[PDB]
Amino acid sequence: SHMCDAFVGTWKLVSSENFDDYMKEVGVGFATRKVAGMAKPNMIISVNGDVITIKSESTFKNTEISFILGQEFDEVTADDRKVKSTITLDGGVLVHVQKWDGKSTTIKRKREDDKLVVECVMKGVTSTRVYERA
Ligand SMILES: Cc1noc(-c2ccc(Cl)cc2NC(=O)C2=C(C(=O)O)CCC2)n1
Repeated sequence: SHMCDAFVGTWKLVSSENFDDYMKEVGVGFATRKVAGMAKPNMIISVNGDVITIKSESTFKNTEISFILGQEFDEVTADDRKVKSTITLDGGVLVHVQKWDGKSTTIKRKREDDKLVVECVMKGVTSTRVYERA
């Protein structure tokens, strides 16, 4: 019933690359980076009508956002930034832009084979986090 269907489900982190550097660029402090980098979240994605919900559950923090595509919302990130976020679908990729303090970071989620690939960019730095079905 919608192309956003290939994201729905329960996903578990299986690989991370460059995440510490991404977090440094975002401005996350040492202790949060270390504990955050250890986390192995599950990502739970659901759809109800026009509302998409993404939950991240881990030993560090449980976070949840709900949103409508293209409609800005205020978000508290896991590292406690208060950001203005918009999430859109662009050619089959979920594109999440977070703005705060004159900065911006973009998080892209895409289906590739049986994985959900998360690419996180802050200025020159890209982190790639790969999830598989739980
Ligand atoms: C920045 C930043 N500072 O702390 C954190 C973070 C902290 C804890 C936990 Cl448990 C996960 C985190 N972040 C993630 O997992 C992220 C992605 C993911 O969903 O893979 C996409 C980008 C961030 N992110």
